[PDB]
Amino acid sequence: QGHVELSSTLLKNLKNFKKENELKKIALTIIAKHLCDVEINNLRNIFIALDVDNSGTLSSQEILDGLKKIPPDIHQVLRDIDSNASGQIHYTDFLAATIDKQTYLKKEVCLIPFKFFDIDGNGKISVEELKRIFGRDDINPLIDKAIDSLLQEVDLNGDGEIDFHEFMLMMSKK
Amino acid sequence: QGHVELSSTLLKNLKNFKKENELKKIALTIIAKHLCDVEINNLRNIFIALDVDNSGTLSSQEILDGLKKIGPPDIHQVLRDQIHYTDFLAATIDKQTYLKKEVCLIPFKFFDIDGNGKISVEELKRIFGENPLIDKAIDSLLQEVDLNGDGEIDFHEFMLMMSKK
Ligand SMILES: [Ca+2]
Ligand SMILES: [Ca+2]
Ligand SMILES: [Ca+2]
Ligand SMILES: [Ca+2]
Ligand SMILES: [Ca+2]
Ligand SMILES: [Ca+2]
Ligand SMILES: [Cl-]
Ligand SMILES: [Cl-]
Ligand code: NA
Ligand code: NA
Ligand code: NA
Repeated sequence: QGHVELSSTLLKNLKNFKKENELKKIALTIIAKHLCDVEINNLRNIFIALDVDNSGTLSSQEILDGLKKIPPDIHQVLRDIDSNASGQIHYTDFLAATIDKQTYLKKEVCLIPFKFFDIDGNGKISVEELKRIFGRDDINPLIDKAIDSLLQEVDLNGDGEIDFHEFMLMMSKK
Repeated sequence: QGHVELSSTLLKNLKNFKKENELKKIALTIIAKHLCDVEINNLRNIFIALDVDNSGTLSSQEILDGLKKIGPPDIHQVLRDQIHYTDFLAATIDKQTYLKKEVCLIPFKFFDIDGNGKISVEELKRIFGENPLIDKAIDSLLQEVDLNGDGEIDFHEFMLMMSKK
């Protein structure tokens, strides 16, 4: 009542995606590819309304025209999309970046990327398995630094592996 | 062909292909045939690496042996249901690869015989090749895809059919 805030869940997630850790971003992409239309219905409807040229992708102009036809945080998102390979955000990546914890933060949902990452099925993501998510396990000191930084942040018990409880906690954060 | 990238949706896509509407299945088959090396290289590298007998087809044992070589009752179901190179490609390509205007315009234009921008019932009949069930299935497909109710499928409706899950 009076002057209030009805914040956009879709925009909050969209601006937060880039800054999420690299494991969470891939887990969110896997989740987005597995959720059915009933679970992402609001995001699908918005994407269709914005995708005026039916390209299956959104440009910065389509997103900008939507904030008009229908802040520094949203302006940075537009510049981040302009800077990527195609100058666009594909449907799947848009869903990954906009899906909310209310939808994804559930054991049944997070088990989808977790089981995929856990190659041997021992309930833990080893350093080798973790490296295999991002690139070839044969080829770099920058890769080792990124893995070490990812492990510090996620491997709470410091046993050099990622269990399901640690995976759920990381998925909830930020 | 030695180093490959396995997607989280490869097996799920293989299983769900038969369940897709018939126009989407043909559109994916046409798309699979046109996608450039860079787009299909990886899926081709998986197929070849799994095709141990050089028959240009994949057996139930071949797929299971591959997953084992790398390191799911849904996977066992598709396994019980050969698979040629083109059909494997059509059934494994993800939206990030096929859901692009330039890619989807290829089957759309092939289906749009008169080039008017819409796929008609008569164009649908030609795609699918006396039986009342054919005309019924075409009508049930048209009503699911024809969002504006004009009796025809435009590109917007075709793109929405292509992204639907
Ligand atoms: Ca677009
Ligand atoms: Ca493991
Ligand atoms: Ca741990
Ligand atoms: Ca074979
Ligand atoms: Ca036509
Ligand atoms: Ca129509
Ligand atoms: Cl269009
Ligand atoms: Cl059908
Ligand atoms: Na990271
Ligand atoms: Na659904
Ligand atoms: Na259209």
